[PDB]
Amino acid sequence: VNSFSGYLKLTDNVYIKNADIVEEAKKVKPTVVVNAANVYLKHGGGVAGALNKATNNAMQVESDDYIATNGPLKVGGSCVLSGHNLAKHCLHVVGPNVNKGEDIQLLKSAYENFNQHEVLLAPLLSAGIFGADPIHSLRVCVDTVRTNVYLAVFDKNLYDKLVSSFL
Ligand SMILES: Cn1ncc(C(=O)O)c1-c1ccccc1
Repeated sequence: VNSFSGYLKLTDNVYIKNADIVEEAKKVKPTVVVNAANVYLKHGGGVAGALNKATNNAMQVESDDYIATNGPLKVGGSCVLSGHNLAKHCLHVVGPNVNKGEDIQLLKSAYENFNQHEVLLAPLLSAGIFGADPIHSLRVCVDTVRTNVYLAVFDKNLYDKLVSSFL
């Protein structure tokens, strides 16, 4: 049993809810929250900008030190950093950004990072301002992630379309 509440069960291991991932993280304090990161860990907008704002910019300060030491992530890659006030850990995962022309086949590689964690609170990778089709992102998630993933979807309209169209 875990603390997640109000989710619709899609599969053995994938759950979904219409929720603000920031408000959900603050309530649950999950072991892992996933950030929709870019390779520079520049948390300007979308999910990343909202998570970083909720940490009072401490996520960005920590991320700038990570990049200064290690250099940029790979598209499809990830790193584990602090969850600050939101979670124990933040898994920063880089899905491909269609608005930069990145290979959508890298979305499966991105979701494979989730398999290193038994339970996660996450957004749909490459959705929103990363430009991919969220229906596609949910299908790759279900077909790639084997650990228990609790997906938070920001737009109610999109949430209802994801559920209604789910095979
Ligand atoms: C495009 N996309 N992908 C995921 C989501 C979301 O609401 O989580 C969205 C979205 C859709 C409409 C407005 C805002 C976000």
